[PDB]
Order: sequence, then C-alpha cells, then structure tokens
Amino acid sequence: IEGRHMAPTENSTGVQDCYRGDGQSYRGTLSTTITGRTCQSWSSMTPHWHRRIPLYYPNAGLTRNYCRNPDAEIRPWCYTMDPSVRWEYCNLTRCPVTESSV
Repeated sequence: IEGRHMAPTENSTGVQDCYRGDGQSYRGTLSTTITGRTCQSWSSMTPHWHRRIPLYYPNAGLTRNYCRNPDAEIRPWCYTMDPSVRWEYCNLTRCPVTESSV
C-alpha cells in the first residue's frame, strides 16, 4: 500500500502499490492514487467536475478525496487533483498473497 514515483505507468499492471481484500470495499483512507494523484474531493469544483455532488445521490458518505469507488469491483476509480489526469486508480494492486473464490 502507498508508495512513491518509480514505475512509469499505472492502472492495474502499471504502477506499484499492492492492495488487500477489496481495495474498493469502503476502505483505504489513503486519499491517494498511483504516484502523484488523489481521489479529488467530491465537492471541489475547480480542475474538473468530480461527479453528482452530495445533492442528487442519497448522501452515501464519500470521504472527501479518499480514493474509492461508488459501487464495487476490485480497485477504485475516481479522478485526481493533478490537472493532467482526470482519472486514475488508487495505489492498490493485486498482492502475491491473498486469493479470490466467489
């Protein structure tokens, strides 16, 4: 989990940083994504329109810019603060330990 710049890439098999269990299971608290990007606080309208602000959706409970995803899958998928991305995967990757059955 977490890390610094080193891998010239990202998205699943692009950047380092391994996850555990369900990277997008309402966990993490890293508020980061990859090696120089965040989740973009859902409300900070400046670089890019994050998404349906806490007015249309049933106020689920987004942790500001805490790298995460609305529903689920395996890894989060939210924009970043860096005005040169608009989208990035949280610093979480398949670790060579945990497995998956269901």
